[PDB]
Amino acid sequence: VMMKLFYKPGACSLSPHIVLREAGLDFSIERVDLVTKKTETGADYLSINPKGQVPALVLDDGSLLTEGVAIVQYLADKVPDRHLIAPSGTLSRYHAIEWLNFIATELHKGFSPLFNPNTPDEYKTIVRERLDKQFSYVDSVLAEHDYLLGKKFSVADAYLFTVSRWANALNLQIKERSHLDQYMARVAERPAVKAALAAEDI
Amino acid sequence: VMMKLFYKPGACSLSPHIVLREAGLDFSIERVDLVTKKTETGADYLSINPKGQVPALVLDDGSLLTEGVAIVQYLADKVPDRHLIAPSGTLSRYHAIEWLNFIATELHKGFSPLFNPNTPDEYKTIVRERLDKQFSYVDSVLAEHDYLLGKKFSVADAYLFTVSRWANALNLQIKERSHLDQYMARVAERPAVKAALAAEDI
Ligand SMILES: N[C@@H](CCC(=O)N[C@@H](CS)C(=O)NCC(=O)O)C(=O)O
Ligand SMILES: N[C@@H](CCC(=O)N[C@@H](CS)C(=O)NCC(=O)O)C(=O)O
Repeated sequence: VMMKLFYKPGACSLSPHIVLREAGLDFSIERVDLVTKKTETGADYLSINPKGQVPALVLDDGSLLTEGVAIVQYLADKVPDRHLIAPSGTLSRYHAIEWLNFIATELHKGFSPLFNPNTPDEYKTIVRERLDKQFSYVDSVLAEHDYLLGKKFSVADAYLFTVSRWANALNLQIKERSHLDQYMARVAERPAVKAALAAEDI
Repeated sequence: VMMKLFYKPGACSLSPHIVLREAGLDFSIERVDLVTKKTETGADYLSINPKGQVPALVLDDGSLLTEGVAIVQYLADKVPDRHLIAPSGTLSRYHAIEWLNFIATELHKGFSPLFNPNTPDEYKTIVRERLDKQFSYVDSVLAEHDYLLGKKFSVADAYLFTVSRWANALNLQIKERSHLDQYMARVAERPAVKAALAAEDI
């Protein structure tokens, strides 16, 4: 059975959406309303992913895989000739896992208060301040090489690109950002990235 | 030359501390003050880890590994005879990665606002309600087999055990916890876990 990605336009599921197109694998996509927990076909989303989140990926055996970090590694390992991630058993792969975790916990989850309407503006200010330093730090790494893990685009870039879009949408102040902005411009040119954004009607 | 772990007692660094002992690897440990950013020996911690957090592992080549999720996988892969995680490329490995990410992003990072005095009280209430649901979800999974990933103890259990201790220290409300509680008692009886806790003076 063909892989299916459950997504919501602009959410963190854009990351494995980009990876799927970079990978060349066959897949379909299915949009989810995150409030109603219904998919675009009317189906009950909690019946599919009990965690009620995107992304979730239906594998070719019918089983479900959740968590962006797990999904992009699963995909990249499926197409080793495309080198979307360092091979397993290498120190480089542990560094990739390191950066994937940083993005997931410090960038991605860092945004959570900003997307909750019940969050008092005084705290949002504090939260934005922390993200400033986190992205500024990322900028300092992007000063040393073209992509996050080095000279080549990787699944970690798909994830970073995705959450960096949120920073832009929320007009996040970022102290050091000249390399980050140039990087965002570079990644945005990739045909797979553009195809992902179009398919999500962005 | 042997591996060294930077840690603070009962912090998330307890997780790889446990894994090191479960793994039977030779290693030393070294404590870190998270305010002054000074190790127990004098050194500047920001020199060592610029993100200024524990855990951080010093590998044999002298290099540093950060992010607990990366550290525990590195250690597990080093001792396949101990079967502390499924081997790379297997579906079971992706489910372990999935759980590790859930623990890092949904449980671990969920605690951060609760320990921070700048968090508004009503945001803390929202966070507690979410952790109630997330731990209750974990509890329902633990009804199915002895440990988190199946019948065998794994690095995901070291991590889960570590963050669940915080739930207990805060007396967090968890609606379905009968399986979680039995699990916690079982894990706390493991010789490696006792030695970790004792070495950290807890
Ligand atoms: N730990 C999950 C977090 C996924 C996540 O936060 N998804 C958001 C979209 S950005 C979501 O689905 N929110 C809906 C909800 O939490 O109810 C992962 O890393 O994949
Ligand atoms: N993203 C890191 C988070 C690690 C972390 O938050 N460590 C805490 C201890 S529980 C810490 O060292 N805090 C000190 C600080 O933030 O300055 C990881 O997943 O390993």
